[PDB]
Amino acid sequence: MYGLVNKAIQDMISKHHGEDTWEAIKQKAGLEDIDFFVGMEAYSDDVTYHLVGAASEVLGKPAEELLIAFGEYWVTYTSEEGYGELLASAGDSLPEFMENLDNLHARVGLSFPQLRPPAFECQHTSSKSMELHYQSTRCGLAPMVLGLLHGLGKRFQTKVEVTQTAFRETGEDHDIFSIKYED
Ligand code: HEM
Ligand code: NA
Repeated sequence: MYGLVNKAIQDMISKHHGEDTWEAIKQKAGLEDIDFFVGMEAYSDDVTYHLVGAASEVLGKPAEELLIAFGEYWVTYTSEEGYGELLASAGDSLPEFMENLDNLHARVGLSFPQLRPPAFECQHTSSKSMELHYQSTRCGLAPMVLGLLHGLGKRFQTKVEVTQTAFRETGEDHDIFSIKYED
């Protein structure tokens, strides 16, 4: 993934746990040779997976729990590190934002030519609920989607309840989430 993602991981870990913990995690991930991440440069996805696994080991937390935390963090991180207007352009409610997500990633994709973005499709079931179909070239990031939705909830001052109904890992075509939202 692009360096931006790995910077945000470092920033979250450093902020919550301090630089020493960050360095420990970086070392264990086998990434000691990397002085700093370059935001607009493409990295092997392995770099990201190794960081997550190392953080799980070091922090004594399941990787999936860390991914949820990271997903929430990304919503704030992007808004503060150069993508605030882009986020604002994607709308001012949860359902519109999720409708705009592929188009938001297409706009990101202009600047990041090699982007492999997720694909999100909404099926609105009522004015307070929807099914979200998440499709990806990558394994294991459904929990991040969970954190992202909660971050979007805080963003739009909207209560959200998210339940995964289909799992790409457990022999299903793709991840599907049931979302209830009020506001
Ligand atoms: C302006 C805000 C955002 C920017 C700049 C951004 C950019 C990116 C970038 C660079 C990646 C890595 C993909 C790659 O390197 O190939 C990524 C991945 C991802 N993004 Fe976004 N993103 C933004 C907002 C969001 C939001 C609000 C969501 C909420 C669902 C989201 C969902 C995801 C997911 C689930 C991935 C994992 C990659 C995958 O599933 O294959 N992003 N994004
Ligand atoms: Na989709």
